[PDB]
Amino acid sequence: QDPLSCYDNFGNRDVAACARFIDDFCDTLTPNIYRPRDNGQRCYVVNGHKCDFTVFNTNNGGSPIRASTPNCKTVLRAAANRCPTGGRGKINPSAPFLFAIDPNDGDCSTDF
Amino acid sequence: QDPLSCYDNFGNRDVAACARFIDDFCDTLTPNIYRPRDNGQRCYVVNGHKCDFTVFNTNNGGSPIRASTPNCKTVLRAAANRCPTGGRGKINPSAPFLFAIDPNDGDCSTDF
Repeated sequence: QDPLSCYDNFGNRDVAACARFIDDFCDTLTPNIYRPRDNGQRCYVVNGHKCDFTVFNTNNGGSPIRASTPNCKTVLRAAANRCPTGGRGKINPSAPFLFAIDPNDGDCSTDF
Repeated sequence: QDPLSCYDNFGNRDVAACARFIDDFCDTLTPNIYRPRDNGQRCYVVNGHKCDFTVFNTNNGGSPIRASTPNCKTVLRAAANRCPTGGRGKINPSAPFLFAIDPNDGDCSTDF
């Protein structure tokens, strides 16, 4: 977990309710192959709000690649333990994938 | 493909550039088990815009379930063929999953 950055302190929702979904998100979305600058996401409903998870290939070019399941868990657990309103990061500075865990208002039915 | 509804969103791009991702999206995200009211999404870069795909469990309750891979493809191909700016639908009005294909401006790095 380096870099590891927290979202700001203005959010209304706590990340602790989202930690329960880290394993499911990492297990299901990391085996996919992602093109450079593409992402995969999942949305989970909890406590009248939602938890938005992202895996993002930060590479600008090169081959489409799959992500690391254990690295996803290490990063997102660190974010959940260190960032009360959620956060994002990579396993190490050179790693291609960024992972994010984001508690948000709303639900998983909107914007499509 | 009923309902099958085209988007009206101002400035949407042409869905034709996004059709290439239908099989990848459906193959990768439909086998996951989704709780009622949860979703999975992918964002794909193309032609300086992006393509936002969604699979959404419309059920309010009941056991968490995976989605149909062929139905995902049938619905999204119908959207790509009938809706120049993309759209959304289900295989039939009672089916649990809604699938969407949304060609629109931006990139896959926003909001996380």
